[PDB]
Amino acid sequence: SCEIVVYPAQDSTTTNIQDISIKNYFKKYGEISHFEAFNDPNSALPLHVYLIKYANDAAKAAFSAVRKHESSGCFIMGFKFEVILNKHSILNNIISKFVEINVKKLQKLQENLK
Repeated sequence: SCEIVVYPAQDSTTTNIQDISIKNYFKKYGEISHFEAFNDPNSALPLHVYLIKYANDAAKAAFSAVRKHESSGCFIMGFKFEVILNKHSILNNIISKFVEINVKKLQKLQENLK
């Protein structure tokens, strides 16, 4: 009831926000037992998708994390992320996702070579 997954609010992104910045921001909720940032295995780009596991109110950290923000959504260096509970495997699901965003950017560079 306890890990959080953060990933970009909008399919394409330009940032080079770095882990630290994100980890901190989430620190404001809970002592962070564990924090992972994820890369596309295929191209190595950062995906800007993190698994943060908290701390009980590990769980309440977690949920507030998901929750504090829908007033405005969650911004971190004025870059907008989504944050959700890592329940039912969505972590790998968000990763997969973004791999395929990149597979698709790659697919359209590929015809750029036409």
